Amino acid sequence: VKKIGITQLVEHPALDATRTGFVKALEKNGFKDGENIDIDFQNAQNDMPTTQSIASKFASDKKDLIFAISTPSAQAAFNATKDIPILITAVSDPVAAGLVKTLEKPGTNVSGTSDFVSVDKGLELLKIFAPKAKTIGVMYNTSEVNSKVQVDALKEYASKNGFKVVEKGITTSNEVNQGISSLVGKIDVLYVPTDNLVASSMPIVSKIATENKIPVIAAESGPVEKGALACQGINYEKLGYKTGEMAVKILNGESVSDMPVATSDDTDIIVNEDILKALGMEKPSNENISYVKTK
Ligand SMILES: N[C@@H](Cc1ccc(O)cc1)C(=O)O
Repeated sequence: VKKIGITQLVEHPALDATRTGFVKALEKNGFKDGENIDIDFQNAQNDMPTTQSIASKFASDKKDLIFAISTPSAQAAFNATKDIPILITAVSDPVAAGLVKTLEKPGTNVSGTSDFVSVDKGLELLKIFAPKAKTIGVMYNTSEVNSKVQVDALKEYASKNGFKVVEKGITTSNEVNQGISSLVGKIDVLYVPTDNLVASSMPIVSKIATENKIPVIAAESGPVEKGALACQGINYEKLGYKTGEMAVKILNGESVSDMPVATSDDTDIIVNEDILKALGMEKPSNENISYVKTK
């Protein structure tokens, strides 16, 4: 029986979706929990020390494979073991996180999928929902390398395309209230990168932003379900399913160190119709938009 450890940072929609897809891929390929695999699922509940203790225990348990969901969980798994294969998902920038040498040839015990998406995809939506906006706010966790890379990308785009960026770096969930509140009066739109801290506090961000008539564009649909206005993002269940197919390969003997990291080029526009209505906006004509209601 192959023993798989799954280390997930926290329940937020994107991370949950990757776990769902990964398990379905393994099952479709004949690997079934309680039969020829054992899945030990561990949630850190957003606690950074717990990402490290989960990973430590998976290494001392001698798991056959570790599936790590998010940058923090992956970094912890990599710190814990350089021998057990680690498959990642929902990692924005595996190279910047120190997990792989290159995407095409990791050269380490880590491979999997990246949730990289260009800032351009979300900022395209300004033409639709805030066509006169000139100042973009971004709140993010200064401890997440995934977020730092995306903020740099945002600033590069803004410098190219005539926008101002106002940053609010935080490190704790207790800072969210004053952080979003402080951006009121100073921004035309909020961009939410794939930041685990902010994604976990989206209902708060949404409530204050929407009361202040600030559109919030997120990088992916989880925050939209939790009260952001819109996104043009990837499908995280599919990303997880791809990672499970790569697991099948590793369980069957393929070398993780030569397995290329996979990404998705397929995005979909999803809008929260409740938030749209609260902002006094009309549904645009665009046939490719799908609508969600608040989770
Ligand atoms: N990209 C994040 C995970 C994440 C995904 C979706 C989000 O909305 C937020 C965070 C990481 O590298 O850890």
